[PDB]
Amino acid sequence: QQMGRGSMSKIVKIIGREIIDSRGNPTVEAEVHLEGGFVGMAAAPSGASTGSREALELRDGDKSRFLGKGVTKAVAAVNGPIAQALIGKDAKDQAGIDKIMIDLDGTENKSKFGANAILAVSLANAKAAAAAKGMPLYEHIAELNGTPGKYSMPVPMMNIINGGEHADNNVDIQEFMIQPVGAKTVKEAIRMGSEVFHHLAKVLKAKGMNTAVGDEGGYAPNLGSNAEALAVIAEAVKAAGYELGKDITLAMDCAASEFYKDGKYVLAGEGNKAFTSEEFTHFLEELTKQYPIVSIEDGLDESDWDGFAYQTKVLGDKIQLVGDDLFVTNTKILKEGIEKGIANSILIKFNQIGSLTETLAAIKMAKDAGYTAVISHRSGETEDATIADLAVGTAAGQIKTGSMSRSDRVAKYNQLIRIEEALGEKAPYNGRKEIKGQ
Amino acid sequence: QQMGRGSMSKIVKIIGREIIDSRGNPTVEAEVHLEGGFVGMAAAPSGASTGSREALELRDGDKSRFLGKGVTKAVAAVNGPIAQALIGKDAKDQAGIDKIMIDLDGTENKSKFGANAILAVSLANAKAAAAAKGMPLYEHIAELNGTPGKYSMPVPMMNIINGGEHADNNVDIQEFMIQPVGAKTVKEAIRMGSEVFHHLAKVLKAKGMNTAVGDEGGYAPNLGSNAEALAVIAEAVKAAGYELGKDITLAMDCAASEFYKDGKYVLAGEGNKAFTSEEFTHFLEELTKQYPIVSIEDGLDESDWDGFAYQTKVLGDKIQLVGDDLFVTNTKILKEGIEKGIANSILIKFNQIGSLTETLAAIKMAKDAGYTAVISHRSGETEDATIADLAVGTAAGQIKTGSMSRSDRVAKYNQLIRIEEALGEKAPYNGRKEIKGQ
Ligand SMILES: O=C1[C@@H](P(=O)(O)O)C[C@H](O)N1O
Ligand SMILES: O=C1[C@@H](P(=O)(O)O)C[C@H](O)N1O
Ligand SMILES: [Mg+2]
Ligand SMILES: [Mg+2]
Ligand SMILES: [Mg+2]
Ligand SMILES: [Mg+2]
Repeated sequence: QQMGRGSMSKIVKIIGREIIDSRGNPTVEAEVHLEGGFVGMAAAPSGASTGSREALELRDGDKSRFLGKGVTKAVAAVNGPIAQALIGKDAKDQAGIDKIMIDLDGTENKSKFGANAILAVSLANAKAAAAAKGMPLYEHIAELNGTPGKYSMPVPMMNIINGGEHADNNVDIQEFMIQPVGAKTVKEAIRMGSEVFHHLAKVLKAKGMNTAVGDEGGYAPNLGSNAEALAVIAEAVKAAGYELGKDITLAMDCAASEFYKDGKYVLAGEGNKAFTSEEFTHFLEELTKQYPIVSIEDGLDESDWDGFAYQTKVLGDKIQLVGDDLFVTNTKILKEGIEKGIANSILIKFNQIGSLTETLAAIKMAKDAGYTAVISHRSGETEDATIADLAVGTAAGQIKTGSMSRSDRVAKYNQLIRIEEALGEKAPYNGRKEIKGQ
Repeated sequence: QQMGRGSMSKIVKIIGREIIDSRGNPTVEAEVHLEGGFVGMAAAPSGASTGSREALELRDGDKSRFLGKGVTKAVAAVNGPIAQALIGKDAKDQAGIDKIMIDLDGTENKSKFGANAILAVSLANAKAAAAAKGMPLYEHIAELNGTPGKYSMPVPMMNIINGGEHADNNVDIQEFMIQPVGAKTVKEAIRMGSEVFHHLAKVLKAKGMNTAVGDEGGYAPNLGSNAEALAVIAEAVKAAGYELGKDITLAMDCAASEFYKDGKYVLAGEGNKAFTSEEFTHFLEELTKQYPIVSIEDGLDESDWDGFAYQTKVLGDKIQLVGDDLFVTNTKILKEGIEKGIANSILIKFNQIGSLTETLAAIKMAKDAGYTAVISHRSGETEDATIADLAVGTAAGQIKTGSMSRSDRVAKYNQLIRIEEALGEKAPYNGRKEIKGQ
């Protein structure tokens, strides 16, 4: 007899704009407005060590604005043709909305409008549709995911010591992370992260080392080896009153594609030694023997599938092996990885593929195969906390959203705290059990 | 005959919670919910080099949580006594809401509930009431301020090189900043900042200096003197293709309190040389003749009032002299400063005094005496962008909200971008003429 406003979920307006990300580079933000007055707003993140098979960002390449990194053309895609194609459509139909943008762009890698333009609209849409349905984003996402009412709070892998490309040290491994698997709630996990992070600063200050931070809020001190990184962390964990290996485990992102040349892995700060696939795998195995490293990400080059089959054979029963640049959140690639015994986990980055619908498809493929899914940030982030709702709504079980500093990271932890406060034990923090091989 | 929901502006619930700030320390967030369904949310920032006379930030001191920096007591204050005193009150009456909290705390420095508790609610209340009136925060702020429909976009001062206490170098001056006075819009100002910040990273790398960032997203490289901080900024400005003095002026925060002992200013990075108050003023003066430094903040110790009078005589006709620790956003102190010819500008930090109403009284006192007001962040921030709305809605003319990295900073620039998009020339960017002494 009376039609409520929630039923008026047709798109009446889409606005795009150029804003600034956490590294000072432009990004695209979109607003999606519905007939009933609901609005969602979202922005695209941006990677610094991008896989070669990622969907493509659209930048302007004008050297007189933002050193060629403007996104005014992606913004005009949002305001002109994306807007045109979606006005009149039901935001609640996420898949239909995404399919429209994908077909209109027409390219394999979203190179006409940019995966940045398309993703920002895909996420803003989902938020507008959640508002129209009278629910928080995490709840809407679970329904779009095919898993209505099923939540978990994820176990975070928190970056605290950095190496590799553009880190003034002899550390080759791009990220060393702590995971507070002994916490009972995500709120306690976050407190634990914070305590270790502040104790690490004290440790590094006592060694004379630098405590300024990188892109992800963690430290990049002048260390002498990949091993010294694991030791300062061990020292910080103990000063915080926690036990390495039962309260807190360790995870790594090697970003090994960055040090792979002419078929060998070159460890620039490890006497500059060169390694085969098989040898770099054994170098990693030994590290997991000396330290409670339970997860290793991109331990070989994104094209070294023979090498990944062997790493999975050696380490996979015991260690989570996370493909990032390996799978680029792409179902066509993940599929083949699964069929070939390649890795046992996937890092989920929605701007690697460019839409929410295809991101949920990757999570689903992974879970169907017994692979774990770790929801992730990019180096370039914004104040947007969408990956927190996403992690909870897909019950992914793990998240990777930075150190315990910079609001580009901390906003996601804050949102995890608001969501857990609301769900309580309807969103269990499962701890060590989430991690492939425990 | 029918009442809108907007008229149901009575408070029905206030929730407080403990979240995390951009340094990894706890802070207070509050939600104010009104009968008509309107909700506002805000969080208190936190200083790192606080004035002696700031209102009190209440922390817990429990070593078992966050190294003693929990805010559960301030949170309990929000949830219990503050909520009980505000339920049933009209959120549109900001002065009346704040008065209730102030009278109920009962202390001069808000040391019973914490200025962090009271501020979070004061801001949250204002946001909820903005929504209840059907308007953006900046517009509501202008109406609260007694200046309805009067707006400007602030000229930002952007902190790109760091020294002082939280900086691992021999630069004594806490902050070196650029101001893009030559810009025509804030959007362009922001673009200029980003470009200069990226060119600075290249300049610093070519000198083999570290390009990681401190709390405010600026660089803290190992420079030999205070003057060398100015010189590398001028390389970066030129390498970005801008003209120092015309497109971009310079500003500084001395935080000179931090290096005052036994009545002298000791510059650890001009080889421990001790300066009388007047010689330090001469030191500053000499920098302003070498570089187009147009603003100097906290150039003497907060209690060195005779020094400040002197500094005002020497510098105040040509240079903006900003009291931060000197005035602590406190009308009692600022009044006395106005009376004594002390400074000509005030840094406005709402958590130094504890309420929006008292903040607006500080801005008004400044402007009534011809002093400029610069709305400011603290080192410890969140994803909250309230100071952008506050700057525009009071037409303050200036903002200090950090470097062009970290979303604890960039969120504020982004919100300035959204506001300028909505207002256009209803919110002029006035450029250099905002700065006291031009
Ligand atoms: O490889 C990476 C970088 P990127 O910016 O996403 O490339 C940061 C992220 O933690 N991760 O897994
Ligand atoms: O003195 C200060 C520090 P604080 O954290 O607020 O003390 C950072 C800010 O720019 N300002 O003016
Ligand atoms: Mg990468
Ligand atoms: Mg990675
Ligand atoms: Mg200070
Ligand atoms: Mg200051």
